[PDB]
Amino acid sequence: LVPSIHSIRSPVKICSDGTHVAASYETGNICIWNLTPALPAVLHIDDHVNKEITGLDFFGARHTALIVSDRTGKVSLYNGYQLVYNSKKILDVNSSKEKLIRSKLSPLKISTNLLSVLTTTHFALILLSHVSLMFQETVEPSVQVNSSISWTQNCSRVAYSVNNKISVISISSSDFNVQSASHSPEFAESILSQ
Repeated sequence: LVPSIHSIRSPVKICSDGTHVAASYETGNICIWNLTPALPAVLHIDDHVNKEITGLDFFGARHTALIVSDRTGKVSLYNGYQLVYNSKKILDVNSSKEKLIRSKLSPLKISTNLLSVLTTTHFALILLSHVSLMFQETVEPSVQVNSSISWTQNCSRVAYSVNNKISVISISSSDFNVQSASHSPEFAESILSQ
């Protein structure tokens, strides 16, 4: 993934269908390759360039739509119109001492659209599948970066560990209802990372 081709000078920074490859350029750019000749480029994205890139991942079967997370753009809506991905901002949460740490494709009947926003002042999750909020818990405002968040493959619970602290909230997949939550005790050492 790069025959008159050359390696990409940009350093490396969730297509469930397995038909494309996404490369995260270190300059806030994203490259798409059609997935021993290299895979030809399919698209280039520079919206996240000159800005923080919290995370990104393909929208499952909706390969045309691309989910991209930024500490400034925050909630958006991207659709693939060889479909060019055009995105319109939905809501920005860069202010009020809130910054998006990371976000990618959710766990994978209810469509997978519950997206979590890891904000330092208060973490939350908006359950888009009108669009509502899955939950909102006031996180420690010290950050406002040993923070990470993931969702179980069963889509029944999602954990999040920040510094020497952790908390797991269990939410139903098909019903899209938060079953319960529990904040784990503070660890003796900072959590570097399932």
